[PDB]
Amino acid sequence: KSCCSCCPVGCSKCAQGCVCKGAADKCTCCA
Ligand SMILES: [Cd+2]
Ligand SMILES: [Cd+2]
Ligand SMILES: [Cd+2]
Ligand SMILES: [Cd+2]
Repeated sequence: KSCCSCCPVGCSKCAQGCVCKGAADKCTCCA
């Protein structure tokens, strides 16, 4: 496993440190 339930586990911005403020349903930062 990695950090979020909104992104697919293997992301390009969340790879070493998390950027998301909502965290467990939907985000406006990884589009
Ligand atoms: Cd996320
Ligand atoms: Cd992400
Ligand atoms: Cd994350
Ligand atoms: Cd995000």
